[PDB]
Amino acid sequence: MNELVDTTEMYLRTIYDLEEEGVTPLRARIAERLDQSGPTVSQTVSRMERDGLLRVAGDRHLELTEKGRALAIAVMRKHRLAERLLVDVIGLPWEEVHAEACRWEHVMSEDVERRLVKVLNNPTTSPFGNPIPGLVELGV
Ligand SMILES: [Zn+2]
Ligand SMILES: [Zn+2]
Repeated sequence: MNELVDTTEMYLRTIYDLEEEGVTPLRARIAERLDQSGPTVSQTVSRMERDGLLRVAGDRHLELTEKGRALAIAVMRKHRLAERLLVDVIGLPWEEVHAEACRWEHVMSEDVERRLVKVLNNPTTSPFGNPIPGLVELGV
């Protein structure tokens, strides 16, 4: 746990970020970013390779497989959906929201999200400008 309440989803997510930052998904990054040691991140990656979420191409840079980009895009939609909820509705301070949504993202349901895509006034960008991926594939 530890706010990284779901490693599998965190790894996948962090790559969505590295790609969104316009940077290279180097294991050095995911290890530092998540406070995991290299020997374990590769342990996790190989594991996630054996699960069909990622693929280690020539670049050696971990790549999101259709399943990985799938379980990555949704967690980012949940993440961002909660960010709106916390700011717009709950009113948590704008700077505390991220670390909050960073957790709730692993526990929010598609059923809840839809209610949010509805109840919430603007499900286009999360508070920090970021786009809300998956909307179409959510069912809204
Ligand atoms: Zn955030
Ligand atoms: Zn998280």
